Amino acid sequence: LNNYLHVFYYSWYGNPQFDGKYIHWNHPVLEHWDPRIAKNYPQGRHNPPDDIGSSFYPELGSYSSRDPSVIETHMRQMRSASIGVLALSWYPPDVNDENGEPTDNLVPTILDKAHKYNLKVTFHIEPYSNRDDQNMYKNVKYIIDKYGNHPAFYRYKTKTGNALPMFYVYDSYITKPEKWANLLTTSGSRSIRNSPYDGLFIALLVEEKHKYDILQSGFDGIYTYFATNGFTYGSSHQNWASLKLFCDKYNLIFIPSVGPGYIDTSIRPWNTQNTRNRINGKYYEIGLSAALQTRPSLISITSFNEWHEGTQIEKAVPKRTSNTVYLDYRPHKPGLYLELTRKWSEKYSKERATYALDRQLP
Ligand SMILES: [Mg+2]
Repeated sequence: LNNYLHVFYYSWYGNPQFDGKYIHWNHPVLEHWDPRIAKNYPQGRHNPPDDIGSSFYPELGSYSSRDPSVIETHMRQMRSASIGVLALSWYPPDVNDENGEPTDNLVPTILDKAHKYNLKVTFHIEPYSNRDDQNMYKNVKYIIDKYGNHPAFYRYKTKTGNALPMFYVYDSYITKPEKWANLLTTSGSRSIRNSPYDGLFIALLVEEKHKYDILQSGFDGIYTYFATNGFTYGSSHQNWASLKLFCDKYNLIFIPSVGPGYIDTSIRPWNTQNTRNRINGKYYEIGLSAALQTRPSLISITSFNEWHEGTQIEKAVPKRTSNTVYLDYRPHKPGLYLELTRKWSEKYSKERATYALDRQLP
């Protein structure tokens, strides 16, 4: 099991049996800002179980995130892929993404099941409304207080010093560097540094210029998230070497994000430019290789189960309806992306052990 391979995990799916209605599977088709364009594309809410807001279809159907055997199945697959950590998409209590319901109440279950399969759970802080340094203090405190003592709570284990909680902060650039420094620098007015709520905060880098803002803010690392090679400066493989050089200089953890493909045209029909065909694993393996070549401290996978953007490595099956041929992993099996990850996890795990200075060869 690889403690340095993280995967982004979503717990926002619901169905009639466990949630009293469908959630997320019935995603609306998103409206292009220009109405002259939007009118040429589909409109309205997908209708599960046969019509869902994904280009692929899961082996578990249009499942519920709070169905305990779904959570267990997911824990199995991750373990079997040799992924040690799930980075759980997180919104504060009684808050949600605009197309979903609250999910913080499910965290205790997920931690218990992760523990059962000896996996760890870190937190992917979403851009909730009015997120700032002040309510980020409160939420870091909350997370560490409520879940910090749980045996599946993730901490990055340094060789010396106390192991630190990790927080991936999606859309960190929305908040100005001077606000972040209140929280993340040593002498900031609401500094968590050297406090019981310290951790490793990882910022999303989109554009190259965001590098400097990230330094000024006091973040401990960067990650790139997007599965589409070429969508952002950060998500382009060719820039990964430089980002790594930058992070090395400034003592930041570089965490590249690798995906198996991308397709979101079931909810963003206009966004065909960011589609990337999986070509039977080749796209994903080009990604993993590019990540490996930078000799990173951690690698992140986008994603376990973001079905809307088609970046999932979770088991998918062929499916056809009277108007839809879903994409699938044929001619390979539903577990293809799990098997490819297991391969590359083991390779990373072996190569990574030779990075450290104490391990360096004569
Ligand atoms: Mg160091």
